[PDB]
Amino acid sequence: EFGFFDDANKEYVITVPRTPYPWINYLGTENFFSLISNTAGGYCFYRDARLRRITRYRYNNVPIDMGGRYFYIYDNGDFWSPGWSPVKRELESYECRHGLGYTKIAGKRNGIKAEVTFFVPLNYNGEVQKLILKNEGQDKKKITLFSFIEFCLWNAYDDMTNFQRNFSTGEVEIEGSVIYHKTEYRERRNHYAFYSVNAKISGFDSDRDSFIGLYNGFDAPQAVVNGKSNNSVADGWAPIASHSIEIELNPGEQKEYVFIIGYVENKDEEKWESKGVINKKKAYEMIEQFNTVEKVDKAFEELKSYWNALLSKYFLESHDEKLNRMVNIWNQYQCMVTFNMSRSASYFESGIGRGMGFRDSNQDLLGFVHQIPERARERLLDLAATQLEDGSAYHQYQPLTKKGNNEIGSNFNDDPLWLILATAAYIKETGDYSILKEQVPFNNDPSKADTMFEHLTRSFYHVVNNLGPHGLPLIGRADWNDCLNLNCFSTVPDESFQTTTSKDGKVAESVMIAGMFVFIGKDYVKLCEYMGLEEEARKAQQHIDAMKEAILKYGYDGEWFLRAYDDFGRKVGSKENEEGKIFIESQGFCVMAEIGLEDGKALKALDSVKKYLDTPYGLVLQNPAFTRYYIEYGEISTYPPGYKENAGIFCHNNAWIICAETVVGRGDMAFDYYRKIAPAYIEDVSDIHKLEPYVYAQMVAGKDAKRHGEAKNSWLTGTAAWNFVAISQWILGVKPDYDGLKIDPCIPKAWDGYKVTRYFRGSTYEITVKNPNHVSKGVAKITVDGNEISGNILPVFNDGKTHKVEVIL
Amino acid sequence: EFGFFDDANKEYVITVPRTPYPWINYLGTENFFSLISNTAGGYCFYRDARLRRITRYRYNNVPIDMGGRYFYIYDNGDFWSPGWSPVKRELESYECRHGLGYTKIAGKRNGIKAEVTFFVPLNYNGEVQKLILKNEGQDKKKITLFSFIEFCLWNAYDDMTNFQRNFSTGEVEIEGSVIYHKTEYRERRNHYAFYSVNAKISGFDSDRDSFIGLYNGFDAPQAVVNGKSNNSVADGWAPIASHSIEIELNPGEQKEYVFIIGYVENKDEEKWESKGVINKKKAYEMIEQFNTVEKVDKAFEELKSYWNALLSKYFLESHDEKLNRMVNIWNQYQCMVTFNMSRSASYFESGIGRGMGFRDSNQDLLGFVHQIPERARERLLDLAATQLEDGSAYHQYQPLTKKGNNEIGSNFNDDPLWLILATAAYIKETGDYSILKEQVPFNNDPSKADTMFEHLTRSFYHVVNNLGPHGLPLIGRADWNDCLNLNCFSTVPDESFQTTTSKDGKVAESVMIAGMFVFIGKDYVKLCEYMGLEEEARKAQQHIDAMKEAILKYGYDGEWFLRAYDDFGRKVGSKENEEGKIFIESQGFCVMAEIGLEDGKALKALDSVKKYLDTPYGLVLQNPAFTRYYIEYGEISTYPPGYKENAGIFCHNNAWIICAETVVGRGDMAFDYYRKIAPAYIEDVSDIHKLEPYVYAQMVAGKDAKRHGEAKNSWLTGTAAWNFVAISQWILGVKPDYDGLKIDPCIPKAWDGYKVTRYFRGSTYEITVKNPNHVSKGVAKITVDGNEISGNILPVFNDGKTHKVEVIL
Ligand SMILES: OC[C@H]1O[C@@H](O[C@H]2[C@H](O)[C@@H](O)[C@H](O)O[C@@H]2CO)[C@H](O)[C@@H](O)[C@@H]1O
Ligand SMILES: OC[C@H]1O[C@@H](O[C@H]2[C@H](O)[C@@H](O)[C@H](O)O[C@@H]2CO)[C@H](O)[C@@H](O)[C@@H]1O
Repeated sequence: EFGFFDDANKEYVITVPRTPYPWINYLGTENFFSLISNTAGGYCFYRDARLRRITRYRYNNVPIDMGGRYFYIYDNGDFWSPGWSPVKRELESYECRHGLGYTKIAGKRNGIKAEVTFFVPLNYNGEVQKLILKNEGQDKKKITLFSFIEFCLWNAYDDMTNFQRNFSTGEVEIEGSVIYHKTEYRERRNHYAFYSVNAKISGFDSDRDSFIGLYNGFDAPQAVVNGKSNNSVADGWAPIASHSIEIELNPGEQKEYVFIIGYVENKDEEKWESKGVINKKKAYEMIEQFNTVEKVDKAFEELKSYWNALLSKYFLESHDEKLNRMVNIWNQYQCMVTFNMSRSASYFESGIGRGMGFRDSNQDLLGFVHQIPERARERLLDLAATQLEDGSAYHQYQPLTKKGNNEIGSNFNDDPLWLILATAAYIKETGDYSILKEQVPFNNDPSKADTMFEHLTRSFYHVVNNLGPHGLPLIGRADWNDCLNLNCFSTVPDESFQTTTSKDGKVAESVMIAGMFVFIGKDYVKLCEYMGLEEEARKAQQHIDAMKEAILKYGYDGEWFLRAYDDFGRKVGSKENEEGKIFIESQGFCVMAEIGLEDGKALKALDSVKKYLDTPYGLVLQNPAFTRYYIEYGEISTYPPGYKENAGIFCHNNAWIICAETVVGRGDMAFDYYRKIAPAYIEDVSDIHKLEPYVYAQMVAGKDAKRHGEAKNSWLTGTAAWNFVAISQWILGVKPDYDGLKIDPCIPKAWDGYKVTRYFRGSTYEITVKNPNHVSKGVAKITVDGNEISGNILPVFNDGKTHKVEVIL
Repeated sequence: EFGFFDDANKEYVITVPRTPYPWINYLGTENFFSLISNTAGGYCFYRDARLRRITRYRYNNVPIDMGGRYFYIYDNGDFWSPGWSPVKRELESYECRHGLGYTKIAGKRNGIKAEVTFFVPLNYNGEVQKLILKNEGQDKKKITLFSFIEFCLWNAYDDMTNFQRNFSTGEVEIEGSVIYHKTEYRERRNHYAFYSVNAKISGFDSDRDSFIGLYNGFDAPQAVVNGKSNNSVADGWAPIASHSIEIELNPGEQKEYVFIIGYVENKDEEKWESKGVINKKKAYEMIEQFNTVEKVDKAFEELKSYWNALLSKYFLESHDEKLNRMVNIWNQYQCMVTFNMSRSASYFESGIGRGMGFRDSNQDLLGFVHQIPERARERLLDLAATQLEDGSAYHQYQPLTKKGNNEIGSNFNDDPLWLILATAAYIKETGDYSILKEQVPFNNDPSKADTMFEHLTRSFYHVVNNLGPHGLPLIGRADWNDCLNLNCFSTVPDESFQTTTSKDGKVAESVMIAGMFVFIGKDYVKLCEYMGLEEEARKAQQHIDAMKEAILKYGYDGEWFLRAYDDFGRKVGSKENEEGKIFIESQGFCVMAEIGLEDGKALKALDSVKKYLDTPYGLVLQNPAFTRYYIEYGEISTYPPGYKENAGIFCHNNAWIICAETVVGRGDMAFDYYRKIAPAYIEDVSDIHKLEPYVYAQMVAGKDAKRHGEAKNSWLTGTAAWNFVAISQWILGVKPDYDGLKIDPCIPKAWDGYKVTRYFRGSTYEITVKNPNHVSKGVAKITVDGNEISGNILPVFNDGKTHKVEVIL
């Protein structure tokens, strides 16, 4: 391990700066966003990492994670950094606390302690850094403090490619203790950035080559080495911001400073104070907002209250402290962060993309719908507005413009069903059926607008109408697995596997889409019945039954469910195949659809999953891994064995196996699968996992990889939402439902019980589950407010009170 | 100064490594290309810096220029680099010789000297590095040598943006002393790279985090610090190549090693030696090709002979050694390099672009036509094949695919005339009129193909058919000045100034295009007369005369020539304007067209140019500089004053001013303009110039900038070609022409004379010019082989002999 969980403060405490990888945190809630590592590396942006990046950051750098908010303490020739980077001189003590929306970093050297709190306050377009300098020695000290950030030229791709122009465009202004970055403000941009401190400065620097030196690195800037600022004014090349303050500290005396990285937008008419001088009124207001430590503390407390209110809708009390900290703090926090950040910027996503997946946007809603219902409803309507008339969807949704990517296009045939699933989840959470009657346009065209229920109908009948030779849905470009491309057949290195199609797409089928169709058609039929359309519900049920028969006749291999048929009409995921005899997605979604429950097919498939796909670090996508390129399969075989979609552990689809295990009533298996990938349970092998031990990652190397157990692409994935749904609804049995809160746990037998406090439709339910006879599944009795009820659906109160619920299995 | 010229060896010798900016050189002639700095930084690629990059390089890095071919000498705990980078430990001696297609770097520390010669041999797909280690001390030594390169993932944009996939794709093999990089070779790619040394190694490394360490930089890799290789095999993340050799050196003993960075392409049926093992036959042949120092020396001598033959067609003997070294070595070398490299990769061009300008290829042809006439003919035909049917051209030409960029498009209305100018230059150089009768397609469509002369006709009549209200040519998106956008009117950031047009383009005219039309229509009329089309020649002359009258009536401001009219119909470049009262382009091209020679208008315009645009470092584009954004002008006013097109020194049009000065017979002024920007004449202010003192740069900061005199965007520009044409043809007076070689010098009066040896149409002319009366212009007598001739056109011999020519002014 490299740290520990602090549950009372809801923090992760990193105690050594050399983590196996830089472990990061996110700051900001609405528009200003910051990525900050445990050594204070990273960068910030305003609403768009691609088009409004404020500070410069280099991905895949040597050394890693160089560039950030760098403070230099200069003490009589010696100099060091509180985060131990970039200087990397040994510290008496180091600590990084990653909290909810904030990060604290403390470092000590030669009797001088520096503590910095970084956070983005609510309704504020800036990152606030509170710095405490304390003299813990026995002698009076004279030191110099240096701040440093490196600006980006607002357009990351242009900033890293277009030097022939942009080496001559960088412009700054320096006034008082504020350095303003105003590149291209003179022509078309109405926005600028600033770096300020709330104290009189001894000097400044705004030219990178003056502060650092051409042949020096971040670890030893020449101005810091010499102990004084050069007072350089930037002119092209690389604009930066640096203050220098000369401080005398008596023994036991401390001083406090507030540094602000701020973003300002001006109206085109109010752009100039005079000729060539930017208007600084908004920056003055922003800086005065946080010119004392007391105001910063008030904002910090308000952010704490905001996050506490966000996390308070689902509270678990069990005997397992790791489970408690996953359910109560970190899973919900990651779900909220994933809603705030989409898939834009991480230490693996470089921030140059244009949007996120349509299916990913729908799937995250299942995770965060219980925390932000109104924003979830707005997001659902926005996603539905981009749908095409035929019921298909744009593969990439852009939340910034609320539009679909026309360049990427459509023909990912699983995408429409996710909209129905997310809408059903929203309705079951809130009970708000009115969303079905909203007027939603098609293709963002107000002229052709219909009800939201009509959008769901088109989504259902897009699958109904695009059936293949066996009656299973046509896969198209791909399904949930974006690397299963059965219509590509690509031989040329530079073409995309997802948008290049050399086949008509009339043969290749997906049984994973078939399982999704059967699973989500129940919700569609229920919504048909709510709308008063009995014939429509009957016809939809007929189609669902036909799909179920098709899955039984052509989608089962004998001991597990098949994966697909290719353009040749050959089975994918069959025991007759040499490699890839069994995939994981079809098993999970077919068992979740209750197919094979009575004849033992589902149990056989789950036993096969355990036999062939199980590892100590999770379940691999398919077995055996592909050891060569398969032109008929697409991108999946292009990876080396055990990585990404070629038999890696995709923790996103492990949650479906967890749910399916709850379906057959095996709670021990479900919780054992849950524990293998939950961050709090692998904190003890953090060195093997190598990524953050407090958030889910997308991918863990499988048993065929030499790095078996190592993670990639952390912090930004649909794993958090689906795993929270699996643990909180399927295992713990607190399930939203159309008529109310359903209680149906499936837990390990040895558990004596637990309790969950759930806020649901305007009321609080304190549900205590007991297991006197140690079973896994089956409710014997439910009592509400002292009175026995019938069934497993709790009454809806909507009275703002607390109701005691007592459950005996 | 940071070095000196070595004329006998044709090298520039850099003597201090802390040079004001990394000074680079190019290696390779046909397909394999290398950029190498004076500290051995840079990278290689195969024909395409964008899609076939072999080694990784980080632009705009901190510290600058980190990453390259890094050799580490480990001596009993100490370690250092012969290029002084990346280790940056002080050396007893350092030297870098930049030659023609090769670079030598020598470094000495603690009695150990390391000398490395880098070059790409002819007809070889690899970079060869010959390393000599010498013990110059008095004691026997035991050392370890480490090599290091960092691989790229073949697609630089993908390599720097797509970590979510490509952190799991990196693959290598290690066999003997060769490390093979084969990422995606198991897949659609049929090419791989290798790093070899011709000796048994003590160890290797192929994983970056094992050789270097996650938190270490290039300056102190952990394997080098420990003095031992880790023998790591890469698996995803960052593949690298490193050998380690343990060497014992007696006093006075030296060892020799050959390192090769090689590129191999295999046939799809011969990709594998066995399952999972790449076929290494071509790599074995390539490595055996240079496994001894003698073979490397033979290849080095062959490269030297090739480069000597390339520069031998124009040889100057004057009293000025700086002029001699510019004309004989460095200008011609830069012209050939610019033909080989287009505008793809420099230390300012990041290698991500798709091609070069159509006008830029045409203009470079003028520079290199005397060195490679056959390749110039092929390039001319390739450029003409992309022309549209109406005579317009695609703005960006892509020499790799020999096609125009359809996304960028057309409507740059000066582009077609450059094709006529380049074709006329080729015909004047070679006398080969047959190129006019070649069948050339339109829009790369063989069905619609016509003669090359028909292409020139369409180019000529595009201007005739796109005249404006005053009879001057419509400017369209832009003319030669790509930042003068009079139809854009953009208020929104992140949209191209060159391809966004909010006006119909029926008002704005360009005086510069009018001057080009008059200047190049003479050549078009001559070519019309060659084909026997008398009526066509008469009609073309009528159009030229009409353009001349239009320029005289509407293009002259009273003291100088106007620049343009905008979409409002207002004068651009007029004394009535508050800023930008005079531009430089119109003066040069109108005087070159001989428009105001008799009435004193041309002399008046040149005097105005001297009065308003002249600086000690060159001539600025326009005066006064724009101090605010002008929406009606486009990108030109978006720069800060004195940079790029906003009153920077564009050395490209200084050559046109030099030619115009020769036209009015003022040789002192022309040579004074030539000297201000010629690299050999500013080597003494190298610290101010800051870029390479042996090649031209695109841009020097103007008198309105605080960095007045500083250069940007070196090594890749049309400045070299036009300046060589200005010095060698207009000042020295050796001008190719129809019917032969014309002698018409315009030189400073104080010169006594000079001599030029010129290879022209199969014969050599040794031309001695004498100035007994000390005039600037005017030929009194010409004698060939002892017999006085009439006129100033030399006879064509085509006999492979040398002919003595005496010219008396
Ligand atoms: O396959 C599951 C997951 O794939 C995501 O697409 C990735 C893919 O994982 C990767 O192999 C490929 O190289 O890049 C794409 C991104 O374009 C997809 O974004 C998810 O929606 C999907 O669940
Ligand atoms: O203007 C002369 C020169 O311009 C080149 O275009 C550059 C331009 O200099 C720069 O200001 C702008 O930002 O980028 C473009 C490149 O797209 C052009 O390439 C040359 O042909 C032209 O001679």
